[PDB]
Amino acid sequence: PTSAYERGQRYASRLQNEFAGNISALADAENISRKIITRCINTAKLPKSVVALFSHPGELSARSGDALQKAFTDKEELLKQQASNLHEQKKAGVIFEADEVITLLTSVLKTSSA
Amino acid sequence: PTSAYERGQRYASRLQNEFAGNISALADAENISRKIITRCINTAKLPKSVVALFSHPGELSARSGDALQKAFTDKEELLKQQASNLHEQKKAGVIFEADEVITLLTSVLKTSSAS
DNA sequence: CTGGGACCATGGTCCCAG
DNA sequence: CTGGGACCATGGTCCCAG
Repeated sequence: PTSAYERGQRYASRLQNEFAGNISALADAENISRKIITRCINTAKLPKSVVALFSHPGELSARSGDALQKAFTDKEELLKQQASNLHEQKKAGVIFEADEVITLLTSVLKTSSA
Repeated sequence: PTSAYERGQRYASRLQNEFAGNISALADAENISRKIITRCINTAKLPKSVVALFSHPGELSARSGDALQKAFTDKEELLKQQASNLHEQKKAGVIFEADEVITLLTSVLKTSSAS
């Protein structure tokens, strides 16, 4: 298939041009729940580097991207920085995968694992 | 004695104006190794949010402050985050001393979180 | 000039063993 | 109780290589 990120970028544009920022419209157009369009679009709002943490962009779920996007709203810098962190780690041969990535990214905001 | 952090702010200024940014010049002036000036100054670069995690700024060594600074270079936000996270642990009465603080702060950069 | 690596003695702390 | 050995991070200093 095509990753959420991809789907997201596409939706986002049709949203902006073809439908003047009206979700419902785009949703009807694509014939799919509004939520989906939301999840994908928010996923595409994620910094390139974060997507880069995954072997294939398709490994970032519409659902996790969305969750991620929201969790880091007004914290893009933080996200970016913590991302390069994880990049440097796998640059050092460390190997995490999908589910582990999104969890690592998030740990930062949590007093818990932090 | 005065804290590395403090010393750092002093060295820092003297550097910018009084010596056109020549560590060597400053060093000779203060009659001390260059490295010391370096270390303290980098310590002073740390977010006041971090110095706060310590009972007294003197608890933060020139040495560790320096290491901390180099470690979080280009990652000041991340640092600040971890800082606040820690601020809460103690907000909740939790307590750790000097050494632990620096380890916890730095921990975010290591993989031991799961390995 | 500058940062980094190698070193150094110190204050200080643990803990083992008489 | 007491001394001593094993450690420790620190402030510092040298000196090499960009």
